[PDB]
Amino acid sequence: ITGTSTVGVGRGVLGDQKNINTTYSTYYYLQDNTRGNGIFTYDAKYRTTLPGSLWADADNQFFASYDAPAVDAHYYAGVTYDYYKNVHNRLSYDGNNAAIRSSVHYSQGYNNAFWNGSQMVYGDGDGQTFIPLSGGIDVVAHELTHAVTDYTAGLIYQNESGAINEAISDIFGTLVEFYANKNPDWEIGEDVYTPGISGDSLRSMSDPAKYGDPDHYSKRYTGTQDNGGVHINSGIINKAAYLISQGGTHYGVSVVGIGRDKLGKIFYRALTQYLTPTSNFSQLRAAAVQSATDLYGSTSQEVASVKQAFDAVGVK
Ligand SMILES: CC(C)C[C@H](NP(=O)(O)CNC(=O)OCc1ccccc1)C(=O)NC[C@H](C)C(C)(C)C
Ligand SMILES: [Ca+2]
Ligand SMILES: [Ca+2]
Ligand SMILES: [Ca+2]
Ligand SMILES: [Ca+2]
Ligand SMILES: [Zn+2]
Repeated sequence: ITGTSTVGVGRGVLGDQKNINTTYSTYYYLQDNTRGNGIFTYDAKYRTTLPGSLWADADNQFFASYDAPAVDAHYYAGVTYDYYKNVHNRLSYDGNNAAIRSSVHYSQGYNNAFWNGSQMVYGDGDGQTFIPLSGGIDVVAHELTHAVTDYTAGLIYQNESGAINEAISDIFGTLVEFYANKNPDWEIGEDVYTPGISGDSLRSMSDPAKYGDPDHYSKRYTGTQDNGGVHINSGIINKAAYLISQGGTHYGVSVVGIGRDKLGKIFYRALTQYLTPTSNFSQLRAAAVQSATDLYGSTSQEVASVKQAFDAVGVK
């Protein structure tokens, strides 16, 4: 909408106060004009018709319980935009400052979040498996990263390419969580998963097997559930990425860690210059090796560590 840029204040899903960029024209809207061609947050009103209504508020204060998922979807989309622009010189998901749209309060008891081809969509959860999913910065960044993937490598959402697609979203979701630097970890969704159980998470990148996901290619899922295991076999790539950054010895193979920033540079370059819609895990290894070679040189520690990490997870 046309209006003037304003700054509201509210409370997110976890109860934390934050400032949000809004737009005033009769109402205060969740429309942040400070980033690209805007970040827009919508109310789906417990229904499934999208996007719903651009979020309107009478007073620019967002402290109601109903407001909390919108506050966080809006704010964490801003952090994710900043990460891509400041760290990778990428302007929004399309590289040309496309408007970023999110809807919250999608459906009833909805234990998921997704990119629908055009926008991000967040359930509220059922209060048992999830609380409103936009409360996780890693979740928000995971969702926006699906848009980045779709505009770049285009990894088809099934089988190995789909597991790479998933892992890319978990990797960058985690790197955004570290960028914001509030309780960062290598776990996925811990802030919004299972409010009655402390210390768990939906997935672990450092130890995927803790939640039943494979940490070696010999343990990959080959059935048809979950689009051929896209949220399962992502553990193999998530573990490789964790090892590249943090190091470790895994199934007897030692990896020298090179840190998160270099992990992000390598995987961003692979995603945007080498991967294709049909890339498989072996092709991801080759893309990561070539990316590290471009950035750091063929004789570099970084190249050697990429090779060690893929060896450790059984991907040649
Ligand atoms: C980070 C996490 C909290 C949320 C993430 N959502 P996502 O991966 O973005 C789901 N997306 C999806 O299924 O898209 C299908 C599609 C394809 C095309 C158009 C529209 C939709 C996820 O890991 N979901 C997995 C869920 C919870 C289980 C039950 C399988 C474990
Ligand atoms: Ca208000
Ligand atoms: Ca965390
Ligand atoms: Ca996390
Ligand atoms: Ca929990
Ligand atoms: Zn995903």
